[PDB]
Amino acid sequence: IVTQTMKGLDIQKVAGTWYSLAMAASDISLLDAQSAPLRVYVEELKPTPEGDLEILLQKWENGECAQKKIIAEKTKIPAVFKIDALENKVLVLDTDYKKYLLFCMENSLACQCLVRTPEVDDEALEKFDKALKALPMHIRLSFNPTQLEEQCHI
Amino acid sequence: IVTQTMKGLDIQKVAGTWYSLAMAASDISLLDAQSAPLRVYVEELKPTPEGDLEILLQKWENGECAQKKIIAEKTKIPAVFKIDALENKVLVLDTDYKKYLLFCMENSLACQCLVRTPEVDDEALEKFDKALKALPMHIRLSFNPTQLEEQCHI
Ligand SMILES: CCCCCCCCCCO
Ligand SMILES: CCCCCCCCCCO
Repeated sequence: IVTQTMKGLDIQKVAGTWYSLAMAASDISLLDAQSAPLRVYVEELKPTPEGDLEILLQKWENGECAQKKIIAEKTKIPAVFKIDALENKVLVLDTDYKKYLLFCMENSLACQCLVRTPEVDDEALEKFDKALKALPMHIRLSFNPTQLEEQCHI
Repeated sequence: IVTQTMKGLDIQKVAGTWYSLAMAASDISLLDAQSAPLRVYVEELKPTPEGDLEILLQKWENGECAQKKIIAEKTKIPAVFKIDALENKVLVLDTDYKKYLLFCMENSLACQCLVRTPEVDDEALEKFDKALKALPMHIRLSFNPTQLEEQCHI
């Protein structure tokens, strides 16, 4: 579905701290509750030497804000990674490395606007909303700076 | 794919202790390593009053044997349940409640032979192998009684 990838992506430069400022999904039930399957809060990106992408995130599971480690394996396309499951692609749509990164995960579909700091970046949200115009989204969430500094954005 | 369901299933009677004696899958990578996506060890079945099925299992994630709680929501078919994800069906193929329960999960496909006790039940494995003859499986695992009494069947 997603036909926006970052040309010339350098995966090593996305390493470090990120905040899930905004999230959108094709299906309300993917994001509606704290325990919703794609309500995931990114903490850190850890690209490996071989160019895989380790993801540290937080996810509400069985009443607690749990820490999870995901590995997204590189493909022939620098901006596309695969997670192992009962087959889920991560696409990097756009990043400036310093401030924002837009990504989508698709099997049904969820996208996030990541930012380096706990601040509302109007420029990153404009770019996120433009990228979503092309996509069939039915739920969109954004978080305030107080929530961004809390586990699972409470 | 799976066209074997238990007629007349009483979900309340599957409550309590189970052991993942054998596992099979359509794809080697679904079961090959300890961290493989469908290498899940059932601990307990907890049907709810409303006829949902809570599952307690163990799964190897990031170097540890972790405890997980899954909820499989009932459908119009008593032997079929749905898990919420980026859409996975659990089918109960066959059970005698007292000794064995055969189930499959499908989106790609994994089936298990569950038994009430840490013993190799030749009758339950015969029934499991018969149920699999109809299915496109490419990996099959079974565990010994020592492994069945260990976390993640170490
Ligand atoms: C830009 C890289 C961030 C990807 C996060 C993918 C989260 C995986 C979803 C687990 O259900
Ligand atoms: C017979 C009921 C046992 C169903 C177990 C389903 C396990 C869910 C798989 C999570 O990845």
